[PDB]
Amino acid sequence: LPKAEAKELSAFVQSCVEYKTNVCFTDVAAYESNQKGVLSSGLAVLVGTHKQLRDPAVQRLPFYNPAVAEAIERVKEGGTYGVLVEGLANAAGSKFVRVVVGEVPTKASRNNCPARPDVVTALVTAALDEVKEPNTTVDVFVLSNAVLPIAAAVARCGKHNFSAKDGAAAAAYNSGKVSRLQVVFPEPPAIPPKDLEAVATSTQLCQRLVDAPPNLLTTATFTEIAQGYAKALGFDVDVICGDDLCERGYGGIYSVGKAAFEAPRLVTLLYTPKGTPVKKVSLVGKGIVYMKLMKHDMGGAAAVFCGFLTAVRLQQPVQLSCTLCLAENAIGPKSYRNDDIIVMKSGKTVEVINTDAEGRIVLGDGVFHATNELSFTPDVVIDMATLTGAQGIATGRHHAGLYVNEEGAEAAMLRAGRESGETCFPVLYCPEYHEPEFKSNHADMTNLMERRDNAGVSCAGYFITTHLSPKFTGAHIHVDLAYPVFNSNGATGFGPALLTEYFRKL
Amino acid sequence: TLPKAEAKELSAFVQSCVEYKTNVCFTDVAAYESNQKGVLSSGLAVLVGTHKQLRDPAVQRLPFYNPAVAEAIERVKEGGTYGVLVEGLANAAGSKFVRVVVGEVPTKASRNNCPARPDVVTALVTAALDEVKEPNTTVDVFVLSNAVLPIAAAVARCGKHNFSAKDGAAAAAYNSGKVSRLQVVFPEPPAIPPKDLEAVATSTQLCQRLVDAPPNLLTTATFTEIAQGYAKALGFDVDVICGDDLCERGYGGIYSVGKAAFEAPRLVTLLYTPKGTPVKKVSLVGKGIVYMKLMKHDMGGAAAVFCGFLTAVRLQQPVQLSCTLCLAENAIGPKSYRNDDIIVMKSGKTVEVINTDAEGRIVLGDGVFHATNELSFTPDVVIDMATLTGAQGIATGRHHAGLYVNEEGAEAAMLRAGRESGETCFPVLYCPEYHEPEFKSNHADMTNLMERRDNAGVSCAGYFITTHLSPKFTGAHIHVDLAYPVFNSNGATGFGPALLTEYFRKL
Amino acid sequence: TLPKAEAKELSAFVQSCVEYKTNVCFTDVAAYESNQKGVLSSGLAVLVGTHKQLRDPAVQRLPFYNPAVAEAIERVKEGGTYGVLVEGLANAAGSKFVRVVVGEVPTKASRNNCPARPDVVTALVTAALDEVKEPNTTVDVFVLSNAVLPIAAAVARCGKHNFSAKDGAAAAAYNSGKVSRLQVVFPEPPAIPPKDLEAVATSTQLCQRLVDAPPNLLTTATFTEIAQGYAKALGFDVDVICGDDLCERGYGGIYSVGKAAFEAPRLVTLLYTPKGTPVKKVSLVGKGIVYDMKLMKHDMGGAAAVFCGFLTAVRLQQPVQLSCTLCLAENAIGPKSYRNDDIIVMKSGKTVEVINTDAEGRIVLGDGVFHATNELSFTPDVVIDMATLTGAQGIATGRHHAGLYVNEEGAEAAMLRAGRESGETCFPVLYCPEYHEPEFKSNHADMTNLMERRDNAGVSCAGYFITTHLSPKFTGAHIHVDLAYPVFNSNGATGFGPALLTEYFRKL
Amino acid sequence: LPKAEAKELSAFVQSCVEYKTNVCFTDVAAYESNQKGVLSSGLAVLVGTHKQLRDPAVQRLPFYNPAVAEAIERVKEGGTYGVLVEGLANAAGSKFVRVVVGEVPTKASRNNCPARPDVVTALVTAALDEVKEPNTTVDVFVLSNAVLPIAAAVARCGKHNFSAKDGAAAAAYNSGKVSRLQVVFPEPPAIPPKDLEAVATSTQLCQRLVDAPPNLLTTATFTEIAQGYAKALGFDVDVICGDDLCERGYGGIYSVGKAAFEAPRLVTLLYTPKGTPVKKVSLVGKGIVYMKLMKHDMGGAAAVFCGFLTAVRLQQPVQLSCTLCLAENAIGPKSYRNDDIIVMKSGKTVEVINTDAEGRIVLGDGVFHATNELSFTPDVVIDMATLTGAQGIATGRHHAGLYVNEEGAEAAMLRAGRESGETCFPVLYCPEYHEPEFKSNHADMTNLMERRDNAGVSCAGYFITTHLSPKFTGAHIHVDLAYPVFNSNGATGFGPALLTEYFRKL
Repeated sequence: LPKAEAKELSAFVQSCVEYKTNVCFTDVAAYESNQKGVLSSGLAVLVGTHKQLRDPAVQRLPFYNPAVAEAIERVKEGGTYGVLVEGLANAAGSKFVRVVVGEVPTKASRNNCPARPDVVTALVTAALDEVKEPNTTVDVFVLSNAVLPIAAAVARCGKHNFSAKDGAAAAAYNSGKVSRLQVVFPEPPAIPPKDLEAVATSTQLCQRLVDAPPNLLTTATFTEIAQGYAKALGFDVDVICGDDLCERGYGGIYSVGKAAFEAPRLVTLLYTPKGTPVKKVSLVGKGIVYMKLMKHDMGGAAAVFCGFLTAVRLQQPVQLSCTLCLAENAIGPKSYRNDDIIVMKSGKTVEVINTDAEGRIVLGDGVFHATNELSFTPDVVIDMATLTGAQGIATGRHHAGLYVNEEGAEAAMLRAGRESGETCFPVLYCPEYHEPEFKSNHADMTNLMERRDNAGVSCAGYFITTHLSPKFTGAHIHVDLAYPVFNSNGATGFGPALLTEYFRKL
Repeated sequence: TLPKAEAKELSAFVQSCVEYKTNVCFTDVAAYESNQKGVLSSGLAVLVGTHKQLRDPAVQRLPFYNPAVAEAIERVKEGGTYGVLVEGLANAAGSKFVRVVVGEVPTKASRNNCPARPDVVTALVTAALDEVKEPNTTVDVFVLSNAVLPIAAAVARCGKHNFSAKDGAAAAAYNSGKVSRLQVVFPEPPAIPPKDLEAVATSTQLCQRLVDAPPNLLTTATFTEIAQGYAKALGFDVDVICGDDLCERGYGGIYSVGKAAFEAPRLVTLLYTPKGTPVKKVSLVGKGIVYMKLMKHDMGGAAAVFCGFLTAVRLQQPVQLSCTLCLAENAIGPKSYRNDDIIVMKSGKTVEVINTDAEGRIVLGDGVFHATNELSFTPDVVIDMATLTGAQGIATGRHHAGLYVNEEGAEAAMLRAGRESGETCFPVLYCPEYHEPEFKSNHADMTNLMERRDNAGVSCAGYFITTHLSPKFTGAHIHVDLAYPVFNSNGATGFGPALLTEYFRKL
Repeated sequence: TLPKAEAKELSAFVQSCVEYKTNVCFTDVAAYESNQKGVLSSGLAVLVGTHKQLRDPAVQRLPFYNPAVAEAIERVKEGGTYGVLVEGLANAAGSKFVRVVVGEVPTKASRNNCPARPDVVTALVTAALDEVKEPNTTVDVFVLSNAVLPIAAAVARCGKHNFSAKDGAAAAAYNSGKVSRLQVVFPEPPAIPPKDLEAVATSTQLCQRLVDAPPNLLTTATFTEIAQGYAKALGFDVDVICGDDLCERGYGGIYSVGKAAFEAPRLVTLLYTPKGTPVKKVSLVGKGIVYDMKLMKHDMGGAAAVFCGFLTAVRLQQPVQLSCTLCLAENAIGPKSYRNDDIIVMKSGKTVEVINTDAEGRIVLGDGVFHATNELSFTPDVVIDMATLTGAQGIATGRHHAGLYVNEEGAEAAMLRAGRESGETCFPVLYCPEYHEPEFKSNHADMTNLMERRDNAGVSCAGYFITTHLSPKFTGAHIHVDLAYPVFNSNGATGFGPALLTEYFRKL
Repeated sequence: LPKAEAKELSAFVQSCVEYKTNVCFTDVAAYESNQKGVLSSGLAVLVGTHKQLRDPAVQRLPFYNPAVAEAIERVKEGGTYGVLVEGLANAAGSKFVRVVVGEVPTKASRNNCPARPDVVTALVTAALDEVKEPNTTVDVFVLSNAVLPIAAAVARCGKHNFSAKDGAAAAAYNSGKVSRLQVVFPEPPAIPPKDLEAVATSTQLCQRLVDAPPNLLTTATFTEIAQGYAKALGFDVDVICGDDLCERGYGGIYSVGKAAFEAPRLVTLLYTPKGTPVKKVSLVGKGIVYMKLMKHDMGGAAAVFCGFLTAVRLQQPVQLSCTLCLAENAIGPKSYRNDDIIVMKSGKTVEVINTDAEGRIVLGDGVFHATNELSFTPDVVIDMATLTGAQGIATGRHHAGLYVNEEGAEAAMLRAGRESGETCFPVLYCPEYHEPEFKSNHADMTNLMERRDNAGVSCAGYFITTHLSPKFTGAHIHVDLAYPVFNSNGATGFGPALLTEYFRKL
């Protein structure tokens, strides 16, 4: 409401709408041709496996010398090792060039991405810590040709584009500490550079949205951001807002977000490709403003949003909806209480046993909307949410939990996680055992399982499935990504690339 | 050591376990018409099947059928029971009336469940038996499913338990006098012979008995004596590494955990070699600790492997087997293992004891090293079973044991066995590269407890155990966390043995 | 629009505070013999001193002395009281008996304590006053110590509190009718004049009133009105930055904390410039939060302390140039409220990641100290911030000693000296910024508002947080006073703080 | 009791009794003279302040070259920066020498050591993480002349001498991962090298004792260790053991340790210097075997023990006793309970309100013993213990809390902390306010304060003072070092060097 808050929020919106990646992509031969051996700056990174680093091709790289060779002997698996090279030609004027070597492990379980982009990210992040002038371009030579996972890994790495440090609040929270990164693959990448940029951009935008505090990213600013992208890329945007949610029967999302300063919203984005589509897919994302899980609770909405943008920018031949379930879970006079009975959009009634379990209610309305109210009926519904603490206990910090009603779709999403690096793992799909945990005396169901130690991740997924439209007969993929959205440095931008890869193999 | 009255009681308990015979027998409709000539075994009869099965024309031809039973079939609810009286129906007891209880089994079954839904079968029969006046009757249980293994275990599990301390049963070696003899009547002669199904049911019930038993009756000593009793009776080998020998021979894990207790810790290994050439060499390792209300059923894993072993011997399955019971009493005392102890495990690796609550995995570490390094053979497959983590319930729930497995193939096979047997399982994340860092220790090779509890808890405990496998072992390792599936609100379920029996069948 | 009845009540409460006059006066034995000619003020008299002081020949010469009083002196316990009746002793109330209560003060006093032990003095007089008959009486309190400032504050603190809502006092603007007038009688004419000691005692008791008062009476609005009332009455300046102006003018800390409340947050700055050339330029900053374990009851302690210390300075015309900035905000649960994970742009320009909304006090103070050190007509030589800030304070320095986090040995020593002299004792906590700073690492903001590890000098770290928001224009001594526990005891507020400041100002 | 446990314990005892430091000390000129410019190995460390690193003297060091200069520019404050130097002469046969530069801050509060040995330790630790082979000697060039604090700082740093990793349990838990470190000061050190070695040795032994788990360091093995040092250095040792404690009236330590497998012990060591002593000092140390504080609970006993050893080895002119209060706090049939009333050795009775507060009881007997039962009466009593969680809340992780009955002794111990780097800070000394917290209905006192938020560190100190002998009229210094004894790598060996420096300035 105050003039100063509004100026700040508009500026934040614009920063998101206009966000451009700091990463570019090329290959060794094209690099020799365009830069003619002259390093982009006083810092260069070389990243690969023990074996890859020893390949004869490496000796032919423009920064190679006997010190770099020694760096390769001395570096530890999963570690870095830096050397100075005197009088190596570079576009900055630097008497020395720093070359940081990083060794990626080859060890990778059957549930992991063989290229180990998790370590790639860590290695580059460590290398960039030795940067003191930030307005430079750092050449990152990677010896893997797994272009999609490497792109997302590098996009994720280092200092984040969202920052409030050292006066950055006056610059719309755009960090001035980020380095431009030029990724140099060995071979011309199987996915074109402009496309990889789009992927990286989405990873970073997703990261931005999740890193952003709730006083900047609100249900209102998120909506404005979506609208900005809709006008810029020419897709459709529908907004069902505040008291319209109540009037139109969306009792779940309405009751959850009803007491807040900013009104709850169901924001649906529509993309129809030029051709005949390979699949019709609906994305549903949870975005709550309220355990330091709460910091990253936009993860799901941000993920589906950014996955959607990538699909539009790459013109993927998938017909897509993206429904953002946006609500501010506020303590107030008009707020939903324990013991409220809600009439969901699906027509089913929900006894609110516990107000802490709001996410699934909001998602219930979301998935019903996606499966019942759009101009098409999807073949696949993917819901993504930072939903349960149980997720971490079950599948851990690197693997999102999958609750899926069909072996085939589950396998495909697992495959995509392994290819993209945004790994997943299944949780028990057994509705006959989940259902009884929601018995209610007076409503069709409760919102919270009676016993917390009876497949917690699965049960939350089950709840959501009860609100799918009868008109939907396809594959439903529930993605609990409570933990994979973040690490000790903040948001990871997990989700979008998983989706992009999933879409590619339809 | 012990008072004369305690020792008499413990011997009698040992004998009750060693001599335990199942209350269940198995036949089929045609054999039943032949042997009983339409006369019911008693004043109660149970009919159990799916909505469709119950409506099959064969059902009308059953000896207890009448228009009231037909009405029962119309009125019964899915997953429920409905009982009717039939006047003057011939029966070997009594009995002016016969009670016929109809139970409807659902057909709904997810891809991770057993299609026959033996979970409901158990519940239905349990409910029906609640209307029994007199015990020491035989109740005919007519089942319409031909899934004989899962039904056998399901009926074995059901109803009143053979272990009891109620109404003076303590003076009868804790053998319940409230159990009914049950005669299961399949539609067709069973694909697995009756004597074999009895063996399976017996193991389910013995396992149940061992887990139901309180820790003042089932001790590291009485469990060992029970194993020895079975060894003498069925002719298999038994090795016992006991107390201070554990320390001298380098088993620092199990030694330090159980060292302060009244009864000494023990590593009890059983050996079975079949007559022929074996299809596989398998080693079973089971955790058996005496210490929220998970602790009541903390013998679940040791009991499971023990009873699975017994079934293999009784059925003469063509598998070469070891069964190592890791038995220790986790006691508070003067000589006890503390927080911050560093233990030298049998594997040679050192373990920093961050938390004494996480003892189960240490004990198992010694167990799996023993099995993979110290026996007359090297196993192709190691299966460890334990009631290990609360996380298991959160992850896979109350009906599915969590599987941490190092090989897709073995995992798929054990899942298949769970689905066939009814003792269902589900996988947890196998990703050692991410589990390992959770056990970083300043001074030892590893800690015994993960730094962060919310990073795949079931998996990490499994990982810990794998670090103690012998380098000689290059096969499939299956870790089974069955903390919750071993029990329900009625006590022990006897989960585990039948899973193993079915897994062994399809090797 | 509050209801008509609430507004009447609140105006009356404001007036009670603005017009508050102490119940204590001060004289000496010789001036007493001269004015009262041996006639006791009333049917109760108190005699308070050390084991040795009580036995001094001067004592026998006091007008209430008799052999029963002597026997009281023998029988009384250290730290205890012992009362005797004296029949027919002359007194102005026309009472058949006079009650004489003797109290023995210990001489034991550690190097970190006030040697006069005013803590016990307070307790002794409190006990004595429990035997009071009539409520309109003056009770002569004969003290055998000449430590006038600490004794003045000790007596001001003692007994029944001027704030009361018992027995219909709500209809009398919460002015207790159970308080006795107290006449303190020193052995020698006091080194500080009586009219000055009255001003001290008044500030102690006003501070006590402000802290005792519940949050439905003392609000950000009524506290501001009270300050304004004192400004019109004593002729000092008052600046008020209020509500949405706080946001517009960049005070993001105090604005975000108090933003969802019924009553708007306020930064209230008072200005006093003495007639002469000042010995020091000092800025006081005080935290005053209303929440919307039982530390919360007394959470105005810091704002009240600095406010009352300021008033004493104006009334005594101390030669110090003073600002007093009250950081007033209601921490309310609501639709428009600041959340966990918010990033705030402080007035200092530094950004703060709100890890925990419970740690609001330091944020509000951050804006306060920046305002004081950057936005005023002068730049202070010394900044003193006072707050009921951490539970850690009690664990570290205890119930009687406020924790000092100070950037300069000299200023610390002086404030300690003032505590020991005034009786409002302090003790230092670790000053080590190089070790405090890493506890506030934030991924996205300049700092968090809460230390990563609670067991790494908790009182110090909160102090450190506050220092990060000092203006670069400031190069002087900063004294952070964590008084979470010394502001109260089992009877309510203690009025701790003002007298400490007054004594600190005296020795500049 | 088993043969294998006893073999292991004897070997552990021996490892402690015979422990020799891995650190040696010299200076630049003596180094040029002995090594003639040839580095000790393939790794060299240079550590100093921003200003010190830029001094002209630095360019004259044998490893200097333009890459090292560039390292000096690029390094961050509190950080390290490593470069390879090709073909620099070194005694190992190494084609390259790694030179790691570390920048020490000059920022230091009035309560800190100006040389910032805390950062020195961290810098050297980081540098040694790049060591290829162990059993090399690493030259550590320091630009500070604060020899005592640098000595302890380097002693503390890197991989610890106690280890159970990778088969070290079969080598009496002597790590094989440690490097020999040669510290090279600019000027010949004001304290001789052999003396600095004794200091470093004590720091590391103390570290060893505290790192050691309770199944290795027991009341019995610690006693055997003390006895081993007594035979070797020729000082006296008195042991009051088990049921003798009860018979001789030590009811505190007896009742605490009475139920354990190993008997409680009061172990007193006696050292009398050749001359007339400058002071008579009694050390008392708490050593309990029993939430992540419990790991390092020998800290106090280990500290006084090792401080004592340094005094004997340096022949400091101080008459010393060192009383180790050793007890195993066990759950058992014969154990001390809540609500027990104990008759302390001092004659005062203690109501055991809470068994968790055992440390102070044990110390009460210790200080009475020291002040009443020895051949001399001390002028100063110093008790050291890992006593309260409150300590961390009050004075933090780097500063031990001092509860002292005399301004002069307090100031001197603070001065020693600042000089030695083993920093301290005072807690409130106010007995008139501590005493009432211990009111007991039936005993002279309770063992635990009624209110936990009334100067917790101070109150525990007060309790201990009540058991001082009336014969004693000197300075009492209580040192609560619950937190400074450890960091994320284990024990710090905090305490001994503080004492040594304190003794130097008497």
